[PDB]
Amino acid sequence: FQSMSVKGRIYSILKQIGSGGSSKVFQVLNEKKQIYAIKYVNLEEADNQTLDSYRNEIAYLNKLQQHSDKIIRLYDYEITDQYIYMVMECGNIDLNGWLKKKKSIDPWERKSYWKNMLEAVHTIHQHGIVHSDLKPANFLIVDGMLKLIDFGIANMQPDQVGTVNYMPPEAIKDISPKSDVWSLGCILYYMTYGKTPFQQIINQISKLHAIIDPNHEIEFPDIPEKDLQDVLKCCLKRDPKQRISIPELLAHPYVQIQ
Ligand SMILES: Cn1cc(-c2ccc(Nc3ccc(C#N)c(NC4CCCCC4)n3)cc2OCC#N)cn1
Repeated sequence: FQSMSVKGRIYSILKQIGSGGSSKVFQVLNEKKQIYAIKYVNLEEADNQTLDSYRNEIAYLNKLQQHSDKIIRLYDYEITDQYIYMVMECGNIDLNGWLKKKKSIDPWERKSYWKNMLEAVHTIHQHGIVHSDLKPANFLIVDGMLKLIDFGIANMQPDQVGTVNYMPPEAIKDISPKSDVWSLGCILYYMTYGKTPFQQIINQISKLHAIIDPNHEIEFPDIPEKDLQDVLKCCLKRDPKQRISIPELLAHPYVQIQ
């Protein structure tokens, strides 16, 4: 319940949304009694490369404000040699929290979320950015609308730390815009089938080996949504060159037909 100031404006802390090493996201309230999210970054122990990775993500979030409504709103920020405070839109819940909370998701809710994820990821691709690490936790639900929280440029946990379930097969070998297609593909597979394509594999060394194994058939069960099975099968292709692009996903019958 301790107060804080961002560019001369007062924000009293209400709760703590998440934590990241050297970082903390809090639910706050300003003097006009509106509700915001404030990301606090502790810069004290951080190198010049880390610092520049943080300054790079801020600038992109600041720029990509204008280009898409599928990117988290950044209202203001205070930057010192000591800390970063970023005043963002609060939203309802992250996509991981929502998917973990409810058992089954509505087929319509799924298309809307998909359209939103493609639009978000497309905007960063349009600027030279590949997130390279997409998980439902990177997306925020803001009044039925999914928004991309970050660009995986800056070096979190709600209080998926280093997940492999949404990892592309080229990342296990090692990154191109096609990597984000694999990751988005896994999120959809989770929204369609209730688990990631390789979720069932208890071991991480056995899971890592499965993603890169082409003779390890990924199942694609029969569902009423025929177009959806095709989106899934098109995204989860091991060769990046044989995997569908975002411009092509945005003109797929799934996202476009009533
Ligand atoms: C029941 N429940 C609600 C949440 C939640 C989760 C996230 C947010 N909003 C934001 C707004 C900005 C950021 C940033 N940066 C962020 N990050 C979190 C960090 C922890 C992992 C999920 C994303 N979350 C708001 C959230 O609730 C509304 C508020 N305050 C999680 N569980």
